[PDB]
Amino acid sequence: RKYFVAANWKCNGTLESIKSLTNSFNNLDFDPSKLDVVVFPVSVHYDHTRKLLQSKFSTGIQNVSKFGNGSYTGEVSAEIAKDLNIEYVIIGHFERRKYFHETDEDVREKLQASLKNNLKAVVCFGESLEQREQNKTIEVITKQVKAFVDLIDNFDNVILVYEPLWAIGTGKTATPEQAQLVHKEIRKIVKDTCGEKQANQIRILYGGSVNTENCSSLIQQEDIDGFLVGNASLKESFVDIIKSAM
Amino acid sequence: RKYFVAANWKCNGTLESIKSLTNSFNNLDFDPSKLDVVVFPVSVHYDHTRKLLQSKFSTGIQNVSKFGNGSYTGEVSAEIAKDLNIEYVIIGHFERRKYFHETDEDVREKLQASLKNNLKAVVCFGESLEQREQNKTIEVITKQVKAFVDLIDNFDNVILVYEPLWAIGTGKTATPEQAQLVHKEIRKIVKDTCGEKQANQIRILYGGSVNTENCSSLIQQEDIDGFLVGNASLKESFVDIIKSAM
Repeated sequence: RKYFVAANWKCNGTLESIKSLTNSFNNLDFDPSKLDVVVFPVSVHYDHTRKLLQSKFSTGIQNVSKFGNGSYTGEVSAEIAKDLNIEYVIIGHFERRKYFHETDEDVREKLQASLKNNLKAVVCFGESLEQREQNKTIEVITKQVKAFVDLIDNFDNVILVYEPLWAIGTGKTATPEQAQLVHKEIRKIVKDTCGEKQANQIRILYGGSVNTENCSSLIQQEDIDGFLVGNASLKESFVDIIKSAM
Repeated sequence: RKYFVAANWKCNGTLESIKSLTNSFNNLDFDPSKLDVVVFPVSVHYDHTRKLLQSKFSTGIQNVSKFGNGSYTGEVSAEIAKDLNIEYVIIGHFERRKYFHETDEDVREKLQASLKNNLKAVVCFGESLEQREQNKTIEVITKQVKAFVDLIDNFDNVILVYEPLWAIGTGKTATPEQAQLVHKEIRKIVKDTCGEKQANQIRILYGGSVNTENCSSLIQQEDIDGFLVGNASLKESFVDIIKSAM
């Protein structure tokens, strides 16, 4: 299966910084038919970003509505994204589950809406420290995946992402090996619920803290197909993280 | 006080529909130094819309974050809007209060962030059918306005909007006199908390169902200084609604 490296800029950037950053990314020589590289800018920065980034890179938005077009002030629907030729959408990021109040039900409705409009989706999930310390990681992940897994029609169009919440901000570090065990378990749930062929083609990205020093060890694990990068994707050195997967 | 007519497109539009619409809007000749006309397109359409509309039209976005730049996937901060020269932001729309659990506290935080970054704000509030039937209209409104009016101001930069939630899809209808009775009460609250000179300069818009048939009767009322139009703003005839305020 193809490796997938994504840059989640979150709520950051100005017109100038974005200009300089995309200028550095464009200096990288790679083949877009082998590797998938996607940049996710702030909604109001989309046109500016698409224009500056060469065609080798794909682009997407950080959130999509669970409703369609209509009376929902502040929302961007799947149909609007499709008309704009937007290719990817992030769904279920922990910051949205935490700060805003998105549930597994919201996740499934957003996925259903994206697929219904022929959009590609990157869906996030993961367990917290409290759930981990009491040995419930697998029970939590099974519940989270089971919420939307039956909607997946084309296993090349939905990318899964495991966010180790127990490590994020807690002052703890998730080793590649610890990550690999979870990814292995996730692939097994997809196999048992959907099928072997289906489990073999779907990408499962890391999603924890990735930098230039640990990217190689992570990508080497057999069930880790790439990453959704945060803070490091706002730096010019992000090119070295891409290089680790080619 | 200068009249203020705003078009809230909500979650609607395509690249092509926006092109046709902005074309018809551009036929209208008005003097922006006498009348404020603002359009609020979906975030990913903002650039496309701003370039299509002539400078006499102002533009803005339908929601801003209460947080700043950082790890808030999916959000747009006041600082980012400022860098883009976005002039207005909508805050507190009932759809966001209903479907996205936004509270009075959130409204206060977002207004503070916007004024801090030199953005003009359009703040919405209103009572429901149940609150109205229990004769709680004045008490509810008083509390909602007091949540943010709190010495955070320059009275030309903040526009208040009254949304009669009790008439939005309830089968009930608000008459221009019923709308005027509430606007009068709202202006009094600004008078009791900020002063008469301040109360007399601030705009208060009507955010109920506005169409070509009732616009003139509504704008004629003493304390109604304009509107925040919904579905009617997505039609060519919207210009006739702008003319009623000339």
